[PDB]
Amino acid sequence: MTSTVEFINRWQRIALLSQSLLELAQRGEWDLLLQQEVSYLQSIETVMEKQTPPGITRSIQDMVAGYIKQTLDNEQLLKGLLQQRLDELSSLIGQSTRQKSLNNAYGRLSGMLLVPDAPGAS
Repeated sequence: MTSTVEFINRWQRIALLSQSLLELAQRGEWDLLLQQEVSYLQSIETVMEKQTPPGITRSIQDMVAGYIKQTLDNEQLLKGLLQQRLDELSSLIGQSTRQKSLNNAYGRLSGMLLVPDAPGAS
């Protein structure tokens, strides 16, 4: 499950960075957001465009989805503070990539197991 550890480490990368950027933004350390900007955009797109691993458990599903939900809400408070727009900093695809991609991805993980077919929720 080395690819699954790497996958959880993908969503740890986004979760941890967005948490940092939340706290720092509230502290007025906007410079640190602008220095982490390209690092964060790099991270989030590397994660989205990287394939789902086979060896997932129920535990892994809830921790990954827990980190998706976490980074969505932290960075959403950021999005609202900055300009209210779902995409900010510099750009991903020029439009709200994050909302469409990570919320659909949440639904796919919750429905089948992160494949573009079955969306689900409890």
